[PDB]
Parts: sequence; structure tokens; C-alpha cells
Amino acid sequence: ATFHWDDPLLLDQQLADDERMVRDAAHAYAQGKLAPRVTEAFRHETTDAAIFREMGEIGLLGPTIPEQYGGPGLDYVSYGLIAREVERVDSGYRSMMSVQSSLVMVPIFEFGSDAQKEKYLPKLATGEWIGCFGLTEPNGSMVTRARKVPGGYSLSGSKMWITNSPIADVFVVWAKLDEDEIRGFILEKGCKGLSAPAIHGKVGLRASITGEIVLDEAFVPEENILPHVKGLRGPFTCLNSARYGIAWGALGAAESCWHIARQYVLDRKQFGRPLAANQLIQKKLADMQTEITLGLQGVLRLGRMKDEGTAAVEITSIMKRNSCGKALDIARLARDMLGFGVARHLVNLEVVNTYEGTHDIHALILGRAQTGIQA
Amino acid sequence: ATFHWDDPLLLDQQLADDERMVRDAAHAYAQGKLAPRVTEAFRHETTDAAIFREMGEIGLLGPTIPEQYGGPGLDYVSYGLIAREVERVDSGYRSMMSVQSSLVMVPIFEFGSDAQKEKYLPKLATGEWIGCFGLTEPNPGSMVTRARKVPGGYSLSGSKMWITNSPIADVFVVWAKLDEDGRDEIRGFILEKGCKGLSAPAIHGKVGLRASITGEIVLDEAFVPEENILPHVKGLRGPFTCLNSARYGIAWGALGAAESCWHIARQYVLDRKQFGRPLAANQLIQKKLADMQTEITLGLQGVLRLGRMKDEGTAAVEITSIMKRNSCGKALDIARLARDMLGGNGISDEFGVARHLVNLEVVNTYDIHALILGRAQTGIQAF
Amino acid sequence: ATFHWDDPLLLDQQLADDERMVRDAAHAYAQGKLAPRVTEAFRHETTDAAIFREMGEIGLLGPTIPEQYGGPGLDYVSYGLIAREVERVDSGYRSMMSVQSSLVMVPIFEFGSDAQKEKYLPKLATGEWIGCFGLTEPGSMVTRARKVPGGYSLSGSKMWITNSPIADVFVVWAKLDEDGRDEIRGFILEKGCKGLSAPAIHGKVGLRASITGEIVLDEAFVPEENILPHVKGLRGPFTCLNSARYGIAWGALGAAESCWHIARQYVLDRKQFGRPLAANQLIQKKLADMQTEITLGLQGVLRLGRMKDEGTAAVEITSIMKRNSCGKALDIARLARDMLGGNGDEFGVARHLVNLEVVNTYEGTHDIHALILGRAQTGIQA
Amino acid sequence: AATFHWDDPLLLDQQLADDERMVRDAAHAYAQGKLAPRVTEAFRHETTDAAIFREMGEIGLLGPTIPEQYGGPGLDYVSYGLIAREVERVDSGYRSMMSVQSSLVMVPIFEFGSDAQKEKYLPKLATGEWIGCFGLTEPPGSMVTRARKVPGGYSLSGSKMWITNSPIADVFVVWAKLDDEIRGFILEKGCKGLSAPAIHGKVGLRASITGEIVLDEAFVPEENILPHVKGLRGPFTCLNSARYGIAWGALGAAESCWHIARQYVLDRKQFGRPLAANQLIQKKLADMQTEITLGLQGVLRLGRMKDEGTAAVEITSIMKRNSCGKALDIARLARDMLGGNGSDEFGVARHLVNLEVVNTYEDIHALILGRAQTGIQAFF
Ligand SMILES: OCc1cc(F)cc(F)c1
Repeated sequence: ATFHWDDPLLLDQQLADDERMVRDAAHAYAQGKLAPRVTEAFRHETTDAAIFREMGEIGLLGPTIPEQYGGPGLDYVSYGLIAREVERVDSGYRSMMSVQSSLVMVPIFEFGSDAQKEKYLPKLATGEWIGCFGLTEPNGSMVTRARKVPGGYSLSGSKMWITNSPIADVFVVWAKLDEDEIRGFILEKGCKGLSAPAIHGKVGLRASITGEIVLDEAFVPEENILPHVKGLRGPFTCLNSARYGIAWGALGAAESCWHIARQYVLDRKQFGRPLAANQLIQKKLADMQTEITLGLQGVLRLGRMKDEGTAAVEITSIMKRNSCGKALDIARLARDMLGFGVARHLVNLEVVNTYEGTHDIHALILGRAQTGIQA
Repeated sequence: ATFHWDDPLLLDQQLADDERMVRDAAHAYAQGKLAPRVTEAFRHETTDAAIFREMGEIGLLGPTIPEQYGGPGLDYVSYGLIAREVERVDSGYRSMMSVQSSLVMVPIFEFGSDAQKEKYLPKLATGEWIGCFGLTEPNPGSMVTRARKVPGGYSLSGSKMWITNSPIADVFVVWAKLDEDGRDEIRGFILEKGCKGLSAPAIHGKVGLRASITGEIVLDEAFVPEENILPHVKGLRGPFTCLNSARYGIAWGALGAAESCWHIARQYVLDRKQFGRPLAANQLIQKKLADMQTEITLGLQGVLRLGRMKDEGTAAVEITSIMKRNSCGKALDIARLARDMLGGNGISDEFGVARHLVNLEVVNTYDIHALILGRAQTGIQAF
Repeated sequence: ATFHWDDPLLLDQQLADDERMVRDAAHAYAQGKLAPRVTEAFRHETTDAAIFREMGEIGLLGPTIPEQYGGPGLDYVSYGLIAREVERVDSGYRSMMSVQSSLVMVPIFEFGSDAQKEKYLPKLATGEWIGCFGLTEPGSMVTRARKVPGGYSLSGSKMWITNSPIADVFVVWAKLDEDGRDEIRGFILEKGCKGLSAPAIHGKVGLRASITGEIVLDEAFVPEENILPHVKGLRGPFTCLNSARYGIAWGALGAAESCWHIARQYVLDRKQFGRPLAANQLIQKKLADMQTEITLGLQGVLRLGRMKDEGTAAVEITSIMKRNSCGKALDIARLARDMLGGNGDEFGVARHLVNLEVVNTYEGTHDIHALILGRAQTGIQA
Repeated sequence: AATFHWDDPLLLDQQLADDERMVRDAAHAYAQGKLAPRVTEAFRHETTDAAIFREMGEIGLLGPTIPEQYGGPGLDYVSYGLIAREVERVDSGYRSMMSVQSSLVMVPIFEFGSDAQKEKYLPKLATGEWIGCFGLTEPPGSMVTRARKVPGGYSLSGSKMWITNSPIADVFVVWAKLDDEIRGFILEKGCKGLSAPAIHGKVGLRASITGEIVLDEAFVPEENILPHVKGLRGPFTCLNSARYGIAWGALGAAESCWHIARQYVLDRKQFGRPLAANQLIQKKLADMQTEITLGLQGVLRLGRMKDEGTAAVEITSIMKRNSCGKALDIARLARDMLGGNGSDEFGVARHLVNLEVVNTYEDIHALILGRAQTGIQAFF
């Protein structure tokens, strides 16, 4: 009976062996390739699309996509472990990857035609083609609209804060159309009326490239609309999948913060003694450990529930709210101990925590589910 | 796949049918026998000794103690489940039970002689014998209750304070320093009701845990036969092994109390109206219920996992610190959150919360666990 | 220059000497007469009416009421200092005195006829007559005055009225019809005249040391000469509340000082690992937070008091101080309760704690003061 | 009924003497006029500018408590605070540059220096013609940096790290052990043995320049040792003065974050209303206004006390901890009210990172206050 400060509940022992190598894969990749890049990349907001090629080579894009389509046919827990390990380096990297996996690949696999699945998935899976997701507009009821035309759609609108957009080959875009239903459309790079100007001067997620998608009478052929989804269900299946992945990821960022802070305090001294000798510092460390340890249990359990089909979408709201909130708290706690990879993790998480608005959308999904009553 | 707001992670489906049965049985007893008693018992600080035989005859005392000695020989997860169903009603009753199991029966089963084990456990198991634990003094290693050697055994003088069960106890597990082979070490002694120089006056007018009887143990040259000393333990390890067992039970029990305050809070916001709309429609009210659900759900995954690890023998003692500190701290936050949601002033049943609140303020004092964790993380002691 | 840990900003020296003697008189009275009573009174929810004569005797009832009506003619700073000294012992008691001064004497003084003033204030000032105040029910109030022969008939029920079961004088706010138009008017009523009931409330979780009841109006008759003539609508009730709130703001800070002091003496006295608890860094941060919040909270009510004496204080300022004093007293009592072991004398803290939980939730659980303040900042009613 | 000022609930403005109010407006006109337009690029590219010293010197805002006699503007502590607050309202880096001159340079020359040193350094420090720095921190401790007697003065050897102003400073106030007490010395730029290497890539306080003071047998003349101080009393008096200014400044930053958050929820709509209409936003706004209003009274009261000589050193711990900690809370609260990522409102992201650093120079104040309350020391 031996104590592991860094893994108190021996998560290692709760993973399948299959799951444990996915994790180490993602780990070796993130540490070997992303850690040496991240500092200058964050600092200068530098576009590097190498992550796609690289991650695609080792089978980490579209983790839940079947082998039939070039995916690695893994389960949800593996998806989670992958995101955890990448965010352990940087939220911006994780972000790029959850765009490929949850925001582009998943809607094509789930909602697309045979022909669409065959054309896009395999190249997405290898990261030869990079994808982006256009739902968000400038300040789920969009004005971006598709109208029917000769064979057969024309899109006009704007989508703001689209990660990958300026380098994307493939575009999953959501617009209204009637016979008013929200629909998903597949556009490709270099297409008439489609542009994607980059955004610079970000405070957080500076290691990912972000842009808009500007659609000025952009022509989508009939064969490019997602056949098997209409309405909220489409965007929502995508966000639900991504929020799951962000819930594991945020914990990775938090672990980094905890380790850096722990190591900092071991190594530096005050009044002839390490900071670690300090009770206040020990309390803070105790809380980081605790919140992270519990969070991991929550996401592990949600992942198992997804895999066996026993998980309602509302669970994802618990884990995503919690994971981001506590990761943010932990980063701030770690920051106020130092006298700086932590500062990076901190502004990242500041963006990540408020991404889905400022009125705590998940607290409400959950309030409504407990009470029956909408806020 | 259906959402279960009251069990989001389907804890119910993470259990063996085995443990599920023990849970339901604990629940039926708590709700059928302890719920009716609780309001008056708490308001009037009433002594109900009859509770131990009730708990005992259905195998709630000494969950983990083997059948050889009258226990049900259940695993740690079952013990947890039992603690949680009882505290769901009141921390004071849980206190009664956690003392019997972890602080009386455990040191005996674990440290005592074969004669001691057969003498004491079976009666402690059925509840015929009420036990208690004498460790806290008026003002751990700096203990002052003294055992000195005499013909026929030992003679103990000293005082213990805040000992739950003592005024109604038949059996007393008492920790005292015995200087021997030179060496001054902590030893355990079993005493019995009626023994000369042992008195257990009761303490009344408690602020919390009023449904549970507490008093003192006053040792005045009380005679303990040489066959009433715990043969197999010396020093900190004795008292510690017991508290560690108790903290595990408390880590589960506290979550039951938090579930009640949550459940009460939720019902209250449904039934109340404000500005025509029910209280449930307010955004701030929904944050608070979300926070409550979150912390409870996660705290449960925490104690379940620790349970599995103890049954596997893979759990280190430090893990208990995290779970006890988290369960008690988060349950005390939830009680304060639910208490602040009620307007008015204690007439209503939904001021069951006020009782849970004050209980949880005692339990949270029975920071040190942060220090255990900080030390484990760093290798430097800061106590 | 020395440091007074118990009064870092030397509030003692920001007071005028007359103000200090007012403070010491309340402190002598509270430590003398209330301190010995409090545990049992709380423990057993007693009625103690004798406190009103006691406070009236030495002129602490309705401090700002002029001598011309039996008041001591003090300012708002002394009102505060008194409320602070009483609550230092117990919130329940401060409340009794709050009701008498802000919720009965003030309305009569600002809104009553000369006759009303001479009939009621002197007796309230001595404590001969005890008062209460009915506003809150189980703008959109439903308690009602019918105009009838010779005056009014009042019907409805007010709840949670401290002093009500032992009150001699009642100030009720009911709505009255005026040629179609409905407006809030204040009425004085006396004990025992037919139609009025004062049934106590029992088994309270906090403020147990203060007797509390309903007011029950079933067609209770009020004469014409008993309607408050010089106010209608919001001004009446609000002028009262805005005065009680000011005293509660000073009071809460008195309760918080008790918790602080008790906590500090408790950790100096208790030993763990052969050193006082006061030696731990986690303990010292908590004590620093208590010292800070109280010191700042005090500078705020002082400035409020002085602005009130100068007629420069806007009504919204009171919302700042009330919310802050109470909210921060609750935190401090919680921080102090969490530093103590044992399970009930240092346990004045448990008492303060449960008092401050009622006080902090008394005006609702929607944080009415944040809204007042948010509306004043942004212009927007939430 | 009197008028409510949401932005000055307790009418701080009214509590101020005539001259005090005038200084406030002076520093405000300067900060809004000269510093505001520079701050976004200065912070972004960590773009050193130093014309500020000479700018603030010219309107008499450097070394506020130094008497007119020595070229100072001869003002009280409240005025010092108000200045710090108007500058920090714009950026903590700028206040920091100004805190070093006033508190960490001109104060010790005035308190502990000879008539000669007072006549020579202060008039040019006051106008911002000479720029000062303060070398105390080492990579006290106790400090290692040592001074040694040599013909007609002292030879100094050692190192100071994280010295703000150092790579641009004309005058150095350095603390060394002399055999064995700590003393302060006035070094001049161009002294042999004095190197001041710059440091780049900070997270916060990016508007200010920081560097080292590497000393290698540096020669100080006899007439450049502070004759009137020995031991901790020297450094501590400087720090204690700087903390007082930091106490006001941090509330200036807290004010900006508050006003920015406020204006932001006015401007943005959600669900058909301004965000300012949400109950929870109102609570946050209330907290911001409460903590700022109360902190302002505390530092004002501390100002009056320091003026009248009744303020113990510990009160400064109270205010500095309160001001920095509450400022940071407020900047975190504002930051969290903002969606988006990188326009005007993200002036908040700047103030937050500044306050993160400012807050992190010294909890140590929690323990100063714990010991004064309990008689027991818990630093080590
Ligand atoms: O002391 C009882 C009380 C508390 C309060 F917050 C307002 C009020 F009007 C009366």
C-alpha cells in the first residue's frame, strides 16, 4: 500500500492496456514535439500546421472514427486521454485537434452521406486535410443563410472566431434553409465567395490560428449538404463531443500548473528554507491535488458511460463546467505562488472558460434538468 | 440514455448487487426508524440507547468485521454505503455507528488477543454491548493518561473529553501511556462498565450532534487486569489505525448529509414562488443547485474509488485524508449554501438543513489533512 | 507610534469624546446587564421585556430623537456606536432596540401629528411602552385599511415582527383606497384594543434571545387621530428601513468583533504539538482577514454616520454598508466557528453565527442591496 | 434626499483638502493626456520609454513628500497616494517607475543622507533629470553584496536582480554590508565597476524596464555613503513608503477594471437586454464598488495618520495586502465578465497581468499582521 502524490487514485490502474498506450502515444508526441515549439509559438502567434500532419501520422485525429474511414477506431476514454496530454502542453494545440475530431470529422461521420464519408474522413484522419467549424456568429439562432440555386445552394453570412479557418482545406458550416431549418454544408478551400482572413492580437490561445469564414454568395453543390441532420441536433452533437474532450483537456492544463507550482516551491527558498515548508503553500497544493483527482474520476466515468451508451448529454455539462472552472482556479492559485509557462496556461484557460458565453450556460442545462423549469 | 439528476454518474450501477442490498437495507432502517426520531431527539438531546441493538441485529455494526466474531464480514464499499444512509438522516447517529465499528471493534479485532476478540466482538456486533473510544483529553503524542504497572496488571488515571457513547457504554477502549522497558509508549486498554474508579459523566447542551450522547471518561486508579491490555500494538499506530478507519466512514457519511441538504434545497425552490415565477426559475438558484450536484457526484466517485482500493489493499493512508477533507468541506459548503437559500427562521421542516449544518460544523472539526497531503507531496513536514 | 491590533486605524480617536462616553455607557450596560443573561435567553428562547426600561433609563432608545420628546438628541454616529455595543453581546438584543428606535420612534417623529408625537415618544423613550412595526407579509402588499365611521378598519397579517408579542404600540403599514387610487399609509395602534393579535413565534433557529411574533389584524379599528398624517406611499416604510439598516450595519460589526476576539484568544490558549494554535500560518491568515474586514467595515460606517449628520448621505450608501457589514460578519463568524474545536463559552461564536445567518437572510435571499446598487450604477432594474 | 455618486459613493473628493484635489487633477491630466496614448504599444512590445520621469518631474509629481527646499513639491502623504492612483489608473508599470523614484530613491536620500547628498541628488531627481533605482533584492536574505574601505571611500562587490529602472538610471541607491551592518550608498552612472544589464520578456509590468546591478569592486567615495542609517531600518523605511503608494495605485487599477467591466455590460446585449440587467452581473458590480469604496477610505485614513505621525508600520501591511488582493479579485472578476479574445475591454487583460506581478512581490503581510496580533512569529 504505497502512496502516489501525483496519481492518488491510481488512474493508471483503471485504464485498459489499449487505453494506456493511446495515452503514452499522445504523451510522447506532446512532450517530444509540442513542448519545444510552444513558448515562441505562443509569444509570436505563429502559424504552424505541422501538428496536423504529425498527429495524423500517429493516429490521434478523429479518435472515435472507425478504421473503415481511416480513423483509429478508439473509444471515448482514449479521446479524453489524448486531449488531456495535448492540453498538458497548450490549450491552443488541444483546440486545433478538437476542431478536427469533434467539430469536423464527427459531423461528417454522423450526418454525412457514404460519398462524403469516403471523400473527407480518410484525408482528415491523416491530417492531410485540415478542417474548421463555422457556427458562432458576431454578437444558436444564426442569420447565415443558404438559399436554393441551380444544383444547388448559395451561402451568405459571417462566422467569427473560427479556429483553423485560415489554413483549412474543408469547412463544416451551419446555416438556415427551408421547405427554416439549420443545416450543415461542406465547403472546400479556394471556392468562389469563400474567404477566411486570420485574426491576430489574441490574449489567449495564441498558439492556435483563428479566423473568420466570410461567405459572400458562396456556392455549395447539392452533393455537399449533410443529408441526415436538421436543426439544433447537428451543431449540438458537435459541441457535446467537443465539450467532452475539453473536460479531459482542461485537467491536463491544470496538472501542468500543479506540477510547475509544486516544483517551484521545492526549489526556491525563503528565510533559509524552501517555500514548501510553508503551511499556506501546503494547503494550496492540497486543493490542486484534490480537485484534479476528483475531476479525473468524473471524466473517466463519463467516458465509460459514453462507450457503453449509458450517458445522457447532461453529464457532459457537469464535467465541462467543473473541469474548466477548477482548472482556471488552479491556474490562478499556481500563478499567485510564483515570484511562467503557468501564465500561458492561465490566459489560455481564461479564454477557454468563457468561450461558451458569460452566463454559465451549463449551470442552467443542469438547473433545468433537476427542476423541469427553464431559467 | 436517460439523465438521472439525482445520480448522474449512475453510482447505483457501479455497485455489486451485494453492496446494493446492504445499502437498501441501511436505507430502510434509517428512514423507517431513525427519521421519525430525529427532530425531537435533536431538539431535546435525547438518549436512545435502544438504537445499537437495532443497528446491530441487522449487521450495521462492524460492517467489515468477519463472521467468526459476529460481524457481517462486508467490504469497505458496503461500510461506506451504510455510513452514508445513516448520516443522510443525521451525523449524530452516524457518529454512534462509526464509533462502534471503526473505533471500538477495529482496534479489538486488529490489536487484541484471541480471548479479547471472542469476549467483546460478538456483543459489540449485535449491539448488546455499547463501546467507546478514549483518546481525546481536556487540552495525541503529548498524552497524559497514565498506565502504571501493579500486581495483577495496570492502574490508570487520567481524563478523556468528548467521548461519544461514554455515558451509555458497556465497553471502553482507552489509550494511555505505559512506561516499560524504560520506553514510554501509547497502549490500549479495555475497561468494562462498573469497574472501580471508572466514571462516565454525560455532557449536555451541545451545539452540534445533539442526537448523539457524549461524555467523559474519568480514570481514578482504575484497575485493569493484565488480560485487558491490547497485546499487539504500541504508539501512534494504534489510535491512528482506528481514526483512519473512522475517517473513511465519515468521508461517505458526510455526502449523505450533503445529499439531504441538496434534496431539501431543491424541493424548496420548486414549491416556493417569487415574482409569480417559482424560485426554481432564477439563474442564481440554478447555479447553486448545479454546484451542489457537481460536488456531490464527484465526492462519491472519490469515496467509491477509495473503497475499491481498500478492498484491494492498494489504498495508502493519505488518500483517506483527501476524501475526508473533501467530503466534510464540500458538505459543509453545501449545507451553508442551502441554509442561505431559505428565508424565514427555523419553523419549517426544511430547517432540517439547520440541524445538518450544525452537525457538519462539528464533524468538520473532528487543515491537518491538508498538511498530511502537503507533506506527502513535498517530503517536508509543516505541522 | 504604536500599533493597536484591536483598533488599527484608531477609530477610538476619530470619535468625539461625547461619542466615546456614549459608547462606553452602552458597553457598560451591555457587558453588565446583557452579557450574563445571553446564553440562557438564547438557549431557551426566553421573553425578557425588562431590557427596554433598562435602555431607556440611560437613554439608548431612539438616540436621534430630540430631548423635546424624551430622546437623548444624539447624532447618527452615536446611534451606531450603541448598536455596535449591544450586538457585540447579541444580535437579538440589538434588534429589540433597532425596532424601538428606527421602526417606531422615527416614523412617529417624522410622520406624526404633534399630538401623536407627545402621546407616544416620551413613553417609547423611557421604555415604559414597547414598540413594533408591521411592513412585511407572509408596493404589492395586501394588508388593507377600509375607511369607516370615525377612522379605519385594518385587516391583514404581518409576519416576523420582533417585539410584537409584548408590544404596547404598533406601527402598521396598510394600503388605503382614495377615489380609485391605492396608497400605503401608516397607522398607530395600541395593545389589546379588539381585532389585534400578537401571537409569538417559537423554535426559531436564530435571534432566539429576542421575542418575535406576527401581527394579526381582523377588522381592527383605528381612529382618525391614529393615522400618520405627513407621509404616504414609499417614503414612510423606506425612511424606517433605511434607518434600521444603518444601525444593523454598525451592529453586525460588533458581532464580528466578538467572533474575532474569541477566536484570537482561543488560538493563543490552545496548544498543538507543544505550540499554541496561534503559531500556525493558516490560523494567522484567518486572523488577518478578520482584522482587515472589520477595520475597513468600520471606516465605512463611520463615514456614513458623518455624512448622515451632515445631510450629505444618499440612501444608496446605506445599501453598501448594510450588505458589507452583514455579509462580512457572516464570513468572519464562519471563519471563527471553523477555528474552534469542542462542542459548546468560546461558543458565543455559534450563537453569533446563527444570528448572523438570520440577519443576512432577513430582507430576502435575492441580495436586495446588490440590486439597489447595480440599479444605481447602471440605471437598470435587474 | 442628497445625490448618489455611484462612482464616488462616500464622496472621497469632498474629504480632500484644496491642494490635494489640485494635485489629483494634475496627475490625471498628465496620465490621461500623456500615458494613456502610449500604453497599448508600450506594453505590447515591452517598449521602454523614460521621457516620463522628466515629464512627471516638470509638473512636480516625483518625490511628492520632499520639501520645496530640495526641489520637491513639498506635499503630504494623501497627495502621494492620489498621484500613484492616477498613474496606476493607466498602467502599473508607470506607477512602478514612479514608486522607485519617490519612495525607493528620494525618500532614503532625504531621510538618511547628508546635506551635501540632499543638495546634489534631490533637485535633479525631483525634475526627473536624473533617474533613480534601488538595489536591495539579490539573486534582506541576509544580503551578500559587501562594501570595503579603501583610500577615500569604498569598494563594493556583488549583485542585485529585478531592479526596476536600473538599465536607464543615472543614480543608484544600493544596500551593502559594511564591516557589520547594512548601509546604503549613492552610486552614479559611469562609475567604474558598476554594470546595469537589462532584462527582457516580462509577463506583467511590460511598460517598465528592469535589469540587474552587477557590482565589481565598484568605487564609492566617502561623501556617498548614507551617514544616518544602519541595519534593516534603511531598506524597510523605503519599502514601507513604496507599499503605501502601491496601496493607492492598486485601487486606481481596480477602478479602471471596474469602469471597463461596467461600460462593457452596458454596451453588450444578451437575450434581448444589456448584460447589465442580469442579477448576477449586478452582484459582481456591487462587490467591485464596495471593495473599492472601502479600500479608498482605508488608504485615506492611513494617509492622514502618516501626515500626523500616528501610524504604525503594520497598518501599511493591512492596506497593501487589502489593496493588492482586492484589486486582483476585481480584475479577475472583470476579465471573467468578458467574452471575446484580444479591443478596448482587454485593457482589462493588461491590468490583470500587472496586478498578478504587483501582488506577487510579497501573505507575508498576513504574517506581519498575525505576529502583531498573537505575539508569535510564523515566517519561519
Ligand atoms: O434585526 C432584524 C432585521 C434585520 C435586517 F437585515 C433588516 C431588518 F429590517 C430587521
